[PDB]
Amino acid sequence: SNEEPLLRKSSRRFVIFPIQYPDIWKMYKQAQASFWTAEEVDLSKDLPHWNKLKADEKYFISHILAFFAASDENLVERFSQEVQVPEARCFYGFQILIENVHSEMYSLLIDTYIRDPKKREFLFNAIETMPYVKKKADWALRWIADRKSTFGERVVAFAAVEGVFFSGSFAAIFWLKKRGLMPGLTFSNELISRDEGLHCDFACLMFQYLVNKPSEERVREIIVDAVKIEQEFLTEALPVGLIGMNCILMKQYIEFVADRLLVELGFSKVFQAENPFDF
Amino acid sequence: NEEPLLRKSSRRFVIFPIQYPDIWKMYKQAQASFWTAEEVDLSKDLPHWNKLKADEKYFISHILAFFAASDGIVNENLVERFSQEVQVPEARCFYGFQILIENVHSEMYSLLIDTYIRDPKKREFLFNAIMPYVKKKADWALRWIADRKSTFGERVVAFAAVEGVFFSGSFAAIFWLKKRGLMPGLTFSNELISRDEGLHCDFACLMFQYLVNKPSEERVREIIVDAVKIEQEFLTEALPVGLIGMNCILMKQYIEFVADRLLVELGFSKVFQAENPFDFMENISL
Ligand SMILES: [Fe+3]
Ligand SMILES: [Fe+3]
Ligand SMILES: [Fe+3]
Repeated sequence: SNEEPLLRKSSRRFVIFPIQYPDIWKMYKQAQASFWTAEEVDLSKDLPHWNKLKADEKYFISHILAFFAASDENLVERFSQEVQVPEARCFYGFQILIENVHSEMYSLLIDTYIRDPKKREFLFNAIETMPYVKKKADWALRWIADRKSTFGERVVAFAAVEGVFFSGSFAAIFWLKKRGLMPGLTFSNELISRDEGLHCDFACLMFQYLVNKPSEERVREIIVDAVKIEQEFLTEALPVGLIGMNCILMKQYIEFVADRLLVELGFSKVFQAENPFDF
Repeated sequence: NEEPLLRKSSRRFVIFPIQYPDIWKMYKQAQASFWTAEEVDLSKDLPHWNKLKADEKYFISHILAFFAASDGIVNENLVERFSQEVQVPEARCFYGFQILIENVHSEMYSLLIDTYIRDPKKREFLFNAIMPYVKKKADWALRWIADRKSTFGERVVAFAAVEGVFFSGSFAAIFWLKKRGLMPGLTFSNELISRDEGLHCDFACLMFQYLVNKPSEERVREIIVDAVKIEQEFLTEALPVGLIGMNCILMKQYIEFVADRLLVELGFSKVFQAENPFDFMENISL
């Protein structure tokens, strides 16, 4: 415990400055710089684009949005608490605010593309009833809540949640951007994916200051495991084919993105998946 | 736990249309007052600081040391309790923005110490007072907050007390420096910070409203006055505001005037009946 700089009770500087971890602080300031609120996203032109979508297209989009809306207390409680380094706590405090902005944003999008209130709950009944939500909740137990959960495991899990889970949905929404549809959804999507990446990178940097890093095998387990989940969700459950994407290519993007994390965490690739997408 | 503020019945998937336009308004209001430390120019202060007297510098530096050591702990109370315990989405959003703001506050108090306190006369000797104020505070905050015996209702009040009152004295002390026209940076950031704490006090009072089981006005009163008592001991004994040319009797009054204003806000009766002694306390940005 005390053997860890990030957890060491002696890292809670007197107040703060002057900064001791310039790298961690730079990320905080970055976050601070990319601050934004839902209101900033213009949803004015969207409805005409929405109505130009085919029935199967509207089913896929309205569903992923709801899944986004479903996902959202790892950041709030554990890491903004266990880590003692002030620079890091400033970053987590900001990640909390932003996560809430993501939620307002998704609610806002659903609320305008789906006017009928009864349709909204017909939509969420299906959602909180599906596999991706449970298979993910269960995954969080085996790696975040369990007692044998070392701090290094949770840092890895954390980086997977931000970088591995939902990576496919961002890609799918990006895919629609190439077809030039729904400006407001696409704009908020890059804003949110940028934030997620920034969060994925932070978790990495946190991993990097670790004395007690878990085994590469243990890592590979959390990473690919979650890859499995993300993969079946977009291949089998909410087939990306529904919007004209290639079910197999998606399976490969997710794998590329996962290798990228592993290599970002210092380890070596395990899928050897090239990036299927050009965007 | 028949509390609508703590029941999971707190929304599911889609937060609109808003159920509590009440809290939501404050969240938007909070978002609208977003600011960062780098927006406060401290480049005219140092020369100002130098022209100050031994006691004024002693008073100012210590007040900042106390702000410093506190604002950053006032987050382990939000993060680990109010941001989680509460289920109403609207409130969760507000507490999230408060957490951020509180951090900007610590940055500012550090930037200020770091700019006025030349060398490590600060980390060494300045900060060995962490003084009965800091102590009686912990006790106060750990008997009405950190303890299990304490309900959620009491905590909200102990919350509004740490925000509305616990440092109301120092904000006042700095507005005094403004009256005197000293330390532009320090005084402007105090305007900004005090406006935030103000919003944060109001919020707790709004939460209290939604509570269904409010402790007894005899309990809501035991917390606030045990606060006033600590605050007053601090600014009239430990660091007499006389150091910057202020009237102690009057500062003891102002503190009381505020504590009352907090009581009325939580829908109760005054216990001092104290008038506001400082005419300069009618300002801009508040
Ligand atoms: Fe995130
Ligand atoms: Fe503060
Ligand atoms: Fe505050």
